[PDB]
Amino acid sequence: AAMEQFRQIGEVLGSLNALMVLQDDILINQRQCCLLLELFSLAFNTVAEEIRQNLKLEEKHTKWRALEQPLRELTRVFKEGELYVKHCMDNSDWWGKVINLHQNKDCVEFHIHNLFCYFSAVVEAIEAAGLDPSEMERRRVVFSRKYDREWNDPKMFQWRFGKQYLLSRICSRFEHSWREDRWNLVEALQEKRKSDSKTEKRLADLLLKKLTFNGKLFPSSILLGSKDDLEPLSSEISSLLALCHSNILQELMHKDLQSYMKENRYLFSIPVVIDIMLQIARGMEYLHGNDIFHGDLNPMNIHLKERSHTEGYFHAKICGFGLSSVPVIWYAPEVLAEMKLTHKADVYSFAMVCFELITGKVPFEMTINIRMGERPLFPFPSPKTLVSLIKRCWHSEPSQRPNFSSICRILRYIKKFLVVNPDHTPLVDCWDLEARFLRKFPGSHTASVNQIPFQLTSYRVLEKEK
Amino acid sequence: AAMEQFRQIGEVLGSLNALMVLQDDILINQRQCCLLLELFSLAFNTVAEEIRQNLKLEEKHTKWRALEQPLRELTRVFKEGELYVKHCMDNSDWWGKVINLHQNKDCVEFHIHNLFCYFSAVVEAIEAAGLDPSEMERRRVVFSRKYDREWNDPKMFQWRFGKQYLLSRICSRFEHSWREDRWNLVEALQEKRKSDSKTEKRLADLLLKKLTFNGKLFPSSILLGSKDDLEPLSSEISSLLALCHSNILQELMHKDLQSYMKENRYLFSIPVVIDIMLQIARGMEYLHGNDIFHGDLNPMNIHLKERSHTEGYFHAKICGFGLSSVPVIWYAPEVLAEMKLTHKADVYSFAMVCFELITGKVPFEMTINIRMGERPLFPFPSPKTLVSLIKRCWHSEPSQRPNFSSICRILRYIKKFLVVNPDHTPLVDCWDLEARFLRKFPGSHTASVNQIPFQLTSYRVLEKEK
Amino acid sequence: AAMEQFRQIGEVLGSLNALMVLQDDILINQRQCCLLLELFSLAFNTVAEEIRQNLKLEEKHTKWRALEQPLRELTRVFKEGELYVKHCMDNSDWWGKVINLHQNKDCVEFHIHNLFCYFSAVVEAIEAAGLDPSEMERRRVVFSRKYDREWNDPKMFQWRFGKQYLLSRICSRFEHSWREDRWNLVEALQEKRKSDSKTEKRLADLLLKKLTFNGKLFPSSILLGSKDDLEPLSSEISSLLALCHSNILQELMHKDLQSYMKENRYLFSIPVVIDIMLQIARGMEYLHGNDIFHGDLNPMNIHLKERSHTEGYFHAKICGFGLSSVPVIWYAPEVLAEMKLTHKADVYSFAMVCFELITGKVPFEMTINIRMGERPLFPFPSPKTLVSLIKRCWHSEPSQRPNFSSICRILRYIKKFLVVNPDHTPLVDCWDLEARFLRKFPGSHTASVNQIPFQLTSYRVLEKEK
Amino acid sequence: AAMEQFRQIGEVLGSLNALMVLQDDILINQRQCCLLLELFSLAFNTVAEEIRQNLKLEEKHTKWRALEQPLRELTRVFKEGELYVKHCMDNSDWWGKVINLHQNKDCVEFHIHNLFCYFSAVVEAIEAAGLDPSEMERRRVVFSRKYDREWNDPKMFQWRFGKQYLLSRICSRFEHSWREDRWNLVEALQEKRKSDSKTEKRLADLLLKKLTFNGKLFPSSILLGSKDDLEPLSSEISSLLALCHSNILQELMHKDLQSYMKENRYLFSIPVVIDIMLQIARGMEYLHGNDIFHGDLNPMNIHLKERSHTEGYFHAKICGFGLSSVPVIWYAPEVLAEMKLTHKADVYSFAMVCFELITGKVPFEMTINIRMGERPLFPFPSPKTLVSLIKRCWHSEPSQRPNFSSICRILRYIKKFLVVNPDHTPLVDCWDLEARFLRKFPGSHTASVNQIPFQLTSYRVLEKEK
Repeated sequence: AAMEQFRQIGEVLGSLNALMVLQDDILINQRQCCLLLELFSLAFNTVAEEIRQNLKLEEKHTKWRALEQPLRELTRVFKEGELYVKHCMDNSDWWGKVINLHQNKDCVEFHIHNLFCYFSAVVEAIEAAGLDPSEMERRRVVFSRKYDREWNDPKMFQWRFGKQYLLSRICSRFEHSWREDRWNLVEALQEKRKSDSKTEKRLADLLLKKLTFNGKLFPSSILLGSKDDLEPLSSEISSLLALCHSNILQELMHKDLQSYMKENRYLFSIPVVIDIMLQIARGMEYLHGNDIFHGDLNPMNIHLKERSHTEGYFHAKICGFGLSSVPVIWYAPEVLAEMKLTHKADVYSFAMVCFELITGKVPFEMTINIRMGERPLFPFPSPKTLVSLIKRCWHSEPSQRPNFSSICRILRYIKKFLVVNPDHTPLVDCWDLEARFLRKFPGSHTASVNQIPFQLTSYRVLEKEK
Repeated sequence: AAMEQFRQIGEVLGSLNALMVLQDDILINQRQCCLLLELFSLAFNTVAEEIRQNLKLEEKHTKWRALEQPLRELTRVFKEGELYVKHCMDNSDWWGKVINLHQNKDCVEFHIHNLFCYFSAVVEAIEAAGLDPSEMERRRVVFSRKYDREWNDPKMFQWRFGKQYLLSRICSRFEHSWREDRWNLVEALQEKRKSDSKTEKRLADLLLKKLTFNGKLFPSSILLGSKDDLEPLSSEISSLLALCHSNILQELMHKDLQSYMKENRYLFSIPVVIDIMLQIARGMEYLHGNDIFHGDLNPMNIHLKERSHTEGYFHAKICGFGLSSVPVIWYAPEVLAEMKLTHKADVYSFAMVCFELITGKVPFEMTINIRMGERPLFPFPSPKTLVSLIKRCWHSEPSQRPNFSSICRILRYIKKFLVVNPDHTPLVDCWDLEARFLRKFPGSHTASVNQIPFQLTSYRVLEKEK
Repeated sequence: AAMEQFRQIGEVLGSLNALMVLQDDILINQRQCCLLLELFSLAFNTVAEEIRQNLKLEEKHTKWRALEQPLRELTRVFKEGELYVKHCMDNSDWWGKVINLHQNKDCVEFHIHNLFCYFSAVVEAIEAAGLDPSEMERRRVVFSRKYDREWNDPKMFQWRFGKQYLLSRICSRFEHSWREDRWNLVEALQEKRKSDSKTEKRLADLLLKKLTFNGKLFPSSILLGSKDDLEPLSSEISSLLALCHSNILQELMHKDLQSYMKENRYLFSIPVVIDIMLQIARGMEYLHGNDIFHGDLNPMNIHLKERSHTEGYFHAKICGFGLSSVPVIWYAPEVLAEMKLTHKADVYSFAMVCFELITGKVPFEMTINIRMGERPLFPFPSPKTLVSLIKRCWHSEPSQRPNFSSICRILRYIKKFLVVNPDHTPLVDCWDLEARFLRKFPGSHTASVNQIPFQLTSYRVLEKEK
Repeated sequence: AAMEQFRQIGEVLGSLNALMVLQDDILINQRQCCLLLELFSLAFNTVAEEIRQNLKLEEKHTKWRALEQPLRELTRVFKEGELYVKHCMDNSDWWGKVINLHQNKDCVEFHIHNLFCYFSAVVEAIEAAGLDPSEMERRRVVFSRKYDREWNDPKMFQWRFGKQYLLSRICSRFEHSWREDRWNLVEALQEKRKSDSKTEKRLADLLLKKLTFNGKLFPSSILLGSKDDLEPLSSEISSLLALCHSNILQELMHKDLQSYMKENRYLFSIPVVIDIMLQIARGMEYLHGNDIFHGDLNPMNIHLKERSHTEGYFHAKICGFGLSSVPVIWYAPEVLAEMKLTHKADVYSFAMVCFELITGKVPFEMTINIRMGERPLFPFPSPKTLVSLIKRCWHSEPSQRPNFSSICRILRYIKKFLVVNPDHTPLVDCWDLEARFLRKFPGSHTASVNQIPFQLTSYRVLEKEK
């Protein structure tokens, strides 16, 4: 039930607030998770406010039916966030907790990332207008002018709708949180190491130095080894230690993708297939945030996991990109020419990975044909939206295949469209719309979460213009 | 789990707040239920604050175990309150909703009554002290002085602990709420009747007049009669219309007690038996709040119900007290002398009713013996606390049996003691303690909910003195 | 200084809040003045917010210069409100305080009335745009579309700008405040009269009955008479007791107008002249709110006063309208025909009164000429805006002269225009603009303060269309 | 007037809040001054709350007279704080503003230091009890038990009164503020230097490095010299750069003391004399916070200033302590033995300085006599409290003269006593009381502002025991 789903948001947010009110016991977050609490409270309050202002609270079972899917996805993301706060509140091996936790976590930004990617289902809250016969027209034209061509700009948007889509002037707050946690952590570490009163202190010093290169000093971590790096060269390749993102195994992957594939008979919905694609992308171009190139990408290198209380949703990272010291059908066509670590080239692998996910079948029932450009074809059952995006990347020229920034946002747009329509036409081929946003407005090596409300809207605006 | 129970409070309160944020659609409350939301938020916030201040958030599974039962009862009462808010938010027969709802409801005060009767399980939050060895003594003596003999006074208490036990200077707020609802209601009724545009309006006028005697004008209520008052005399007996309390069927009783008895083999725990007793008392002396005397009380006149999401708890009212126009073993011994509507006499019936509830067996396997004073005796299995209270009332002299005020509060004290100790000695015979509070401090025709924090504490103070 | 004026708002509001935090001692308001505190805090917070959002806090002395006059008038009204709260907080003759105070006060609504009439100098806060050269155009066109022809509607406005111009859904809150004060008052009166323990109680009963006709029972008010009603007939003429407004002497007028005139050599600025006119109008048509007609209006019947900390501003009421039991140059031309208590006729007197105020000279250096329609002419020094309004009313036909509703709002529009422009062309003759608002939208026996934001805006919108 | 003084607090706090609501324009504070706003709002709210709870708002002119002096001093400190926020909000030479401002400012902690030193005039708010005759005794004994001997402990106090004397668990908040300002500053500096687009950037790099030793690189600061360090040795003596306190000229002293003396005929009240003493002490032992010893102290080295809107109050620093590369009557008696940079020795100079301040006359109308121990004697007019403290320090043994920690707090106790009693016996010689606090509880190289509520109370407790 629609309104009932809202009460679920209330329940989850109350749970979060109850857990958080006993705050000062945390020694890692309480400056990250506090941001989560504030953002979630703001989101709930603003969706409640806009409901109260633009709906009428009598037709609880007749003319709210459109609200179901978006609010359900919202309870999912809220639940996901609360569970992260829980795992950060656990009392389990404080030292191992420090290690596993944020030196390089950013799970808070990942969660708010999903929150943003789905909050733009405020477009639902706008379906209340669709009592008074003349009024309906007023609301329609109001929203129409809210979607006018002259409204496409970071400044103009961020000023005319900042408070409707959660953007304050606390856009820069996220980074301050990412910082004060660090200093509380090092203060606690110094307190521990100098107020020690075996070998725990030694780690602290090694650990404290990292937050102050490549320490990697001692086997002091005796490393009691369960089931399952050769020379002191390429030391500078240890920067890896400064590539933090919740889509990159900085610690351990539960299982990989190719493993999860061969016994997969469909387990991936268009609504987890698209997601499984995005967590890669959202995480991919952060590599280019330091210009590092994965080079070889394969389902043997994408470590998925389980999303807890979700309908099969998984959080995936990417492993093996680092470590450049030591079948080819997963290589790029241009990297067939060895007879190739272009930023552009990696898309062929990304596309190739998605090729499996959609179909669930590995490419081919030949290498020379790949250079020519002939490519395997997906089945009739596969949907129109997914197929168009992969094929465009599929083209042989390396420049004509789109970068990750040019491919992440368009995926998340598909997400918003799906969440808006539980049933099943897609608007248009997605690629054409992106070019517009890419075409003029563009001119961005890395993108942060603040841009999501704008990017999501621009397509809504751009799409109307056609 | 203790802390887990708290998260349940968070969930319930979030549910309530989500339902309430869509407020203005209500046409009966939104000045009563708003009081509920404010009080519940204050209760949650203050228990959270005192937890954060007097506990330490690491021993989540070791030294909080004492918190379980009180917080569980708290989630019960919170749940009960949310469900009332729901029933008031329902969209079902707005006119019948107006009738059934508050002209004489007071369900808000009944709910806050239970909330007060159980919040004094803040004494649990004081068990955190029972890390630092010297500190434990400090907290013990602090609480000891919090329980000093020189602290027994409405003013001194209400000033030195008002904010710890929820009492503001919004003690008088409750009545203002009970009022503004009325005026919003009559304003909506006038709007409806004068903006009518069959016979709905006629009711309004009759209904509006009541809130402006005995209208009872017409059979305009055609009264489509399901399964199942003789002359125009004793018109003044219609005051009944001004006796409002959520423990008195002002509209219909689902089932009575004697009905629920004969097939009852125990269904009543000491923790619902005591409660079933109290809802009577809490509701009994409100009759004396207008000096009306029930006279004849029998399980054939106590209409119990179901408490929804509770462990068999029921909300009961009293029916047949009014209507004075038209076996004796349920009569008082002094009203054996007919060969008798004393306020004192009714206790014999109340006691007699409780006599069944404890034992579950009707008195006797004789009337002359009752005048003499011989009385039936309860079995060995029955607990010590319940037996002492009934027997004292049982005594033949009508003056030596205690009034309802003198018997309600002592029952609720047993409630607090039980909630504090899930296992199973009782402190002392309860009657001795009441006499002390009754003995000097007393000097009270009616009592309101504000007095509950004080009354509950006084026994804790009085009991220590012994 | 512009920003400095804002700090003055801060100072005044802090003063108000400090006085109000010691609230419960008040026995008349604390439900009226509390509304004042809430409204003023909201006004300050929202002007601060919109400043922070649409200005840049560096050009504190260069590009804020336009903000001076509106914010200065704002500190005036805030100061006026605080002083009212003071007079209500005074400890002076609690009984006389009750009498003089709200049985029929409405000073709270009068204050918020001025607050609304001047807050629409938010148009100033919009002058910040007038750093980035392209941006200025964006803000200009944004505001332009904020002033589009398709935006003229109570619903559409009250929904699309309610929070920018203070209108909540607490528009109806004002009346609830006007009510709960009454009931706190009667509760205190009952407490006093029944807990009396000479003749003070007798008044209470007489006073309590009025709030429960024409009591006017006894000379119990011995009436110790200072310097300075004949028979028991026309009893029904005592309704006067139900005509409450802060522009009508319900208790005593310090001085009248004609008195203040002959020695007045200009004391009335266009900015107090217009105001002196409005307080009449705002107060005039409330008479028609019960259809009562003043009939004869003269500067010998307008009791002005002093506005405390203001630049000569005065609060005026109207006396002698009631009492219908027992030179003509102040009579209407049609009431020359006696050889006449039309609602329309009174305008001639109102206009005639304004005729003095502008010029400061009584009409004429003749009665037959007045019937013909010849009228005295104001001097060249008098401004264009004031002259156009009086002359239109001046016309002989009684129907073609505008009603008070049709003349109050247009005056207050002149107020907003003046406050917006300290220097000195007027936009257009004011009368033409009103006809538009009057022409279709109209279809209003009485108007309340909630309509002011809309009415003020409509002219801004209507004026652009021309 | 007492209550009127409160309204002044309201005015000042409103001024502060109005200035602060336009926050993000600040590029130095907005993490320091924000702490000021929060603390001041908390202080105002809590004094208002305790007034409302323990006073009665009718005797506004009779039984509040005791509140005058403490609340007046409070408006002073609030005003002082607002003016600091102003100077930090000024738009004057952003670069010079950065230099002069907090690299080593701590003015926020200095202001809150005065706020704490005077808030313990909450003891006034306790004078309301001194209507009901029996009640007065209740309040007296309540406060008595609030001052029981068993209550002397950091934990017990900080837990049983933390919220009454402003101490949260935001005691550690102060340091976080002192930090985030730094990082916002370096972020803005990096933004400026890398987005430069003459020689301003060079400074930034030098400046940025300091916040990352002794740079002191270039005369790039051309140093346009007004009216009015020899070799590259003792480089390590540049630590001075890490000795930050608002009582130590880190930049320029307006005037010194000896200058201000010879024409001073009294200008120093016991209420600015004591203060002038304290700002030294509060600032003195921070030198021992890095063990540095001033060695030679003279009115030729104490640079006083003007306290703006205060009654002659001045903020003084200490200059010349650093720079150890290159009449004796101001030297310590033991440093007469040269025929001496003890931490103990400096007191003789401090005492000697105070000796002037009290009397206003330099010591003597002889050196050999000083070794013997004969000392100049102050006049009969000088008060008893000041004389006892200086004389004890005056004793010849260097160990028997008290350290700064042992002498700062006792001075501030005199402050509280004076503020509590505008008229004029002192309680006892102050020195005896300190020994008690010093005697057991002590066991503190440096003390921070958090300790002030406790230290101030302990004397109140200790003094009662006698």
